[PDB]
Amino acid sequence: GELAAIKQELAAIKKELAAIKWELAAIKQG
Amino acid sequence: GELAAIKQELAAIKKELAAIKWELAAIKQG
Amino acid sequence: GELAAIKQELAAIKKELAAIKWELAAIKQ
Amino acid sequence: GELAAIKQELAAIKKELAAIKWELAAIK
Repeated sequence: GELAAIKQELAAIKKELAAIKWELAAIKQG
Repeated sequence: GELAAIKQELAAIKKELAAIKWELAAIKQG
Repeated sequence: GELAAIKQELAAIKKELAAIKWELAAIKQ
Repeated sequence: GELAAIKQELAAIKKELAAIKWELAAIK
């Protein structure tokens, strides 16, 4: 319920973190 | 105490991250 | 558990976000 | 054991943020 929504936010946070890592890798590269 | 509070905190953290991500994408373009 | 422990992690996360905010301002600076 | 699991997920997110913060500071 609320627990399932928490898991959805946790997963969405991980997606943003990965996005950030990929932006940083591009920045370092160029 | 409540799972809804944690959920809300996580949603706010996810938005923060999204903003960081966008800011970094902008840096990547310079 | 626990609730108290979850609160501390959240607080720690928020502070790292603030440090990141700091670094981003400096890069723009 | 959901609370403990959430706590652990948060700790890992915390550590990733610190690593991102260190990388950021290294930019240029």
